[PDB]
Amino acid sequence: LDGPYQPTTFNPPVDYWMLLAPTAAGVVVEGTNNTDRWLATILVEPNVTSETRSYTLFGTQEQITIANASQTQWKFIDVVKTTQNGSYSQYGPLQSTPKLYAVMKHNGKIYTYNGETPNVTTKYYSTTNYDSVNMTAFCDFYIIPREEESTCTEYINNGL
Repeated sequence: LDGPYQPTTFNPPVDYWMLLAPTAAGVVVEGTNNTDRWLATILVEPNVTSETRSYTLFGTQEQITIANASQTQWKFIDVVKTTQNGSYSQYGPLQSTPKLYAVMKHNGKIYTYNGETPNVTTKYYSTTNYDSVNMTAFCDFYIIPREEESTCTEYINNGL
């Protein structure tokens, strides 16, 4: 843990975990190149019978769909596009009980925690122009070295 860095747009380094500690549902962070690669990160509030609300994606107003089956568990949803206002696939299911998110990029593959909290699963996403992609935090986050990988995992499970 480095420090609760407020939301802002900048170039996210590598080999470092990005512990995002949001306060409520909604958008948490996003990142794209605005050329041929988009990757956003949003959170869904518990109890949701599949709804579709209108939100601003990278400045462009769009409609997103969310859902939830738990009562006190959040459901993180990661979206990705190929072109400007093109496709829109919402993947990357991650349930958090203690409320905590973390993301990282190494070896060109975005390492993010998946699955449920008590049983998270750090998967990876093959990339190419990752080094040429910017991110925009929508809340407070913390910086942590990849060396403490095991630390990040335990943090999401029942850290806070």
